[PDB]
Amino acid sequence: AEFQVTSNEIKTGEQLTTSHVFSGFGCEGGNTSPSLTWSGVPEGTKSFAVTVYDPDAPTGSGWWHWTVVNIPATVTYLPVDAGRRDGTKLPTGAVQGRNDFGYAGFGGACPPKGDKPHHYQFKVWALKTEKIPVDSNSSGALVGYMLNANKIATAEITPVYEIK
Amino acid sequence: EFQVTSNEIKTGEQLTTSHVFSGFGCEGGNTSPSLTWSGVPEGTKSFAVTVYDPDAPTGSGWWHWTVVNIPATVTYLPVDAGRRDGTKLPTGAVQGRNDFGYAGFGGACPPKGDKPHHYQFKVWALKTEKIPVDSNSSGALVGYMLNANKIATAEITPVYEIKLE
Repeated sequence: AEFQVTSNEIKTGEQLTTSHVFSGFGCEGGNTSPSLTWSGVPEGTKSFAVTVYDPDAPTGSGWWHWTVVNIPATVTYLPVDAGRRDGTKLPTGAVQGRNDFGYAGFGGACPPKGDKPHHYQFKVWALKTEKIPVDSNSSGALVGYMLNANKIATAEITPVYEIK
Repeated sequence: EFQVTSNEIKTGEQLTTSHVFSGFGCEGGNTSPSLTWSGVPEGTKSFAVTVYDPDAPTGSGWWHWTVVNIPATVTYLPVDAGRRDGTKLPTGAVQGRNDFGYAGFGGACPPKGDKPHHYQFKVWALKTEKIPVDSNSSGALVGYMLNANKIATAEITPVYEIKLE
């Protein structure tokens, strides 16, 4: 309840803008991660992580759009485009895992044309461990296994997106 | 009508050590079981095999193996066809990346003391000859393409558990 997250670019239940849409697969978006600002950090938090996941992608496993772990416990915000794949806007110490598009960084929305809106779960994790062993080869599931094993609390924002 | 059998695995039966991962504290043989399918449906132009555990505690289950572009003339995968060096893969087939991070079969490795996990070994009859998959294709990406080209599927679901005591 106390552990919360907000953004200046996205909000729960509201259609994503073009800026956070993937560039590829017929989708021609900005492919930029929205900013995230958390609050209410749980006592004893040793690191944060952010994951973005679409449960509605018709794959059998959803779709992992972004994973970033090992954000220091002293940093309580991520700026716009912190998920860029060259890593120039990551907080010092943080590392990006591999998304389902096949690269380490943020990949925006790209739902099937004509589908009902997909839910993009942006989640900030408060973790009981300073560091987990992830690199640019870590699948979304491997990251999620480790985050679930060290979770204290999670905060989420769930924008939606559909292609008219 | 589309069906699959195996000499090494069976629905609801405990996996033997041959099919348990080698890594993450698991000390198995990490070998894929054989699979033989039949009842191939009219329209089939290739086959695919996937291995998925929905009970893995990750938020997206766990992709243990993906193999696609199995020529429409083959109805069998031999034991160890999923070795990552590709030495036992049928010609033409390609393996996608599993959640362990490699292109090849990775066996079971559930948390100690957990409820038994159900490993879905599934064969797919597809309406297309080739789908663009490579060693970097994630399990979701492969899954996206198989569901879009599916004619029929058959599956076997063995289980595996590691007691703490």
